[PDB]
Amino acid sequence: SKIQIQRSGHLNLYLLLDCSQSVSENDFLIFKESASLMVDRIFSFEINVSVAIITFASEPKVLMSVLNDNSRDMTEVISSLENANYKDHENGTGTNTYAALNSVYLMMNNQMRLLGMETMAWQEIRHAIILLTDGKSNMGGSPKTAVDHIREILNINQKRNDYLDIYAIGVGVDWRELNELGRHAFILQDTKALHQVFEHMLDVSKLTDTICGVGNMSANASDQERTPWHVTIKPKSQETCRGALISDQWVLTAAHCFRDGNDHSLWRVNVGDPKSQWGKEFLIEKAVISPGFDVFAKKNQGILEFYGDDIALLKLAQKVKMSTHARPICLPCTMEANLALRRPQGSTCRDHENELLNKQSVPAHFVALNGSKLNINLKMGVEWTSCAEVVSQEKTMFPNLTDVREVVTDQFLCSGTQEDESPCKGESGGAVFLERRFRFFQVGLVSWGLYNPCLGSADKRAPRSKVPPPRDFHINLFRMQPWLRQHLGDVLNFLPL
Ligand SMILES: *[C@@H]1O[C@H](CO[C@H]2O[C@@H](C)[C@@H](O)[C@@H](O)[C@@H]2O)[C@@H](O[C@@H]2O[C@H](CO)[C@@H](O)[C@H](O[C@@H]3O[C@H](CO)[C@@H](O)[C@H](O)[C@@H]3O)[C@H]2NC(C)=O)[C@H](O)[C@H]1NC(C)=O
Ligand SMILES: *[C@@H]1O[C@H](CO)[C@@H](O[C@@H]2O[C@H](CO)[C@@H](O[C@@H]3O[C@H](CO)[C@@H](O)[C@H](O)[C@@H]3O)[C@H](O)[C@H]2NC(C)=O)[C@H](O)[C@H]1NC(C)=O
Ligand SMILES: *[C@@H]1O[C@H](CO)[C@@H](O[C@@H]2O[C@H](CO)[C@@H](O)[C@H](O)[C@H]2NC(C)=O)[C@H](O)[C@H]1NC(C)=O
Ligand SMILES: *[C@@H]1O[C@H](CO)[C@@H](O)[C@H](O)[C@H]1NC(C)=O
Ligand SMILES: *[C@@H]1O[C@H](CO)[C@@H](O)[C@H](O)[C@H]1NC(C)=O
Repeated sequence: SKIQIQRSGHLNLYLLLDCSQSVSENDFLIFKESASLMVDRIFSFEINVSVAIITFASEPKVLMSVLNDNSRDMTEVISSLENANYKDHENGTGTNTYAALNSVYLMMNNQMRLLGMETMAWQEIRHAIILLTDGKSNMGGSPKTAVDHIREILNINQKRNDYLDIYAIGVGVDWRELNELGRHAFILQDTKALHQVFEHMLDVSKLTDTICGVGNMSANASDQERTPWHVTIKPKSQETCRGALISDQWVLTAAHCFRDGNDHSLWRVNVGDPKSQWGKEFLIEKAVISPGFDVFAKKNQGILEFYGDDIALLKLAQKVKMSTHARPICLPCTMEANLALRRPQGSTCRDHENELLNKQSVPAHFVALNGSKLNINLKMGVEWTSCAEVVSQEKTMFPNLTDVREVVTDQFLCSGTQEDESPCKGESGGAVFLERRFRFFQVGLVSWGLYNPCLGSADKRAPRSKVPPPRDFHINLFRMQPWLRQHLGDVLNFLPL
């Protein structure tokens, strides 16, 4: 069961696409979309993978081979998949699943020759063959003959089952004949349905690596698995807070969470755990609260609460085991985040800001007390000012306010307009993150806001639209780089400013 995701060895992925009369032209188009995502996902784990693209009907057509160096290049693979045409199998309309699997075998036999039989370069390659089909084989003989042949050239045993996986997926179909080819057989309708199931086809537990911004993309997975960087913080307060793993023992949070003293020996960090229901709890070795933070710094000006430099770093007393439940999030302007973005090597922090925050309204997220993922729109450029200006109506926090720039600076990101969710106080410190090509990036850090949904309060989350009005400001990590560098330069490899 499952394809293995690990730094060890190599993965040869072979995507076989049905093109017979059985499959309509609209059906093959959704195979194309389903094969793209598979390629996109398998390249998002930063592992050594090669993708072969084959279409088959009466005979197989190889569009990408693992013998080609381009099979290790995401762009090239997908282009040879975008250029795939249904009419290419009009002159042969049958279903010859044997010949198509034999193609893969002829490719494996060729790759043996290239690298060497006795070589590590061959025997470390794990093989996964995915057939986007419905079954209904009608020529070429039994597909079993080819599967046996692949087993023989790969030496498959009970101690070597990890080296061969055959899947047969129906999208848009014979049930038990797919189990013949392959539970390694699935019947699916939507492409978004396959996106879910492909998540379950992958085994990541053996990726104890410190890779950032990797999560589980499917429901049926726990909230902790989808947002594995998310931690819960307890200070000397009972007042709950949130934060984010940015490495194996550093967590990024809000400074306003520790408004009772800097003695950290009474604080707890709660990390996700694969065995535990409640997660592993960690003690703190040392804290780094921004020297510039001071809630009552603007008290004499009238401003009761000022959240400038609202940022803090906690070093845990022990390393966190990287797992399906606990991984660091990608922090922008690092080499870590750079590889995640598939960027070139000469990238700067300025490049990263432009890539990630690209529109004037950017859809981001933050995680609720619930644990589930919530949606927000970061307002940039000219939209930022009209987003920020609304703070001029709050007079419970700011009585003698004339200048908005005094409380809200470009140091803050702005969200909370229209149908945005507003974070609660317990959710502050939590990460404000984006998803790009299946990877997760923290652009921000929940700090303050004009309305608290949980301040109902009793147990609920209410908005209300005659209050003047709800709006939320997060610390902008891009504006916070010299500090992050100052303290994390051993932990992360930062890029030029
Ligand atoms: C499926 O077959 C078609 C048709 O080809 C059939 O032609 C019959 C007369 C007979 O010879 C059969 O044995 C043969 O399967 C094929 O589509 C094109 O067919 C036409 C006319 O026969 C060809 O001209 C054309 O090949 C090229 O056409 C270009 C455009 O005019 C010319 O510039 C060039 O010189 C060359 O003649 C065939 N193919 C193309 C490229 O359009 C079709 O290709 C084939 N499907 C498959 C499997 O690709
Ligand atoms: C997304 O999350 C799901 C979990 O909801 C992951 O699927 C799970 O994968 C694990 C790891 O293999 C399975 O747990 C165990 O596997 C071992 C294999 O040795 C087995 O011995 C145990 O009996 C146990 O099954 C788990 O079954 C499986 N869960 C389901 C319901 O499929 C999935 O891997 C994640 N996907 C990604 C891309 O991270
Ligand atoms: C976790 O909290 C979220 C947000 O409060 C819940 O999402 C809401 O669920 C209710 C009931 O189904 C809906 O009326 C709202 O439309 C949802 N809000 C949105 C837009 O996300 C979520 O149900 C909670 N999870 C659980 C079941 O504890
Ligand atoms: C992946 O490629 C690297 C260099 O590109 C190579 O040294 C190594 O054998 C492969 N496996 C990994 C992920 O180390
Ligand atoms: C996850 O949920 C989906 C949709 O409800 C369900 O079909 C499936 O059984 C679950 N897990 C998988 C993909 O096996």
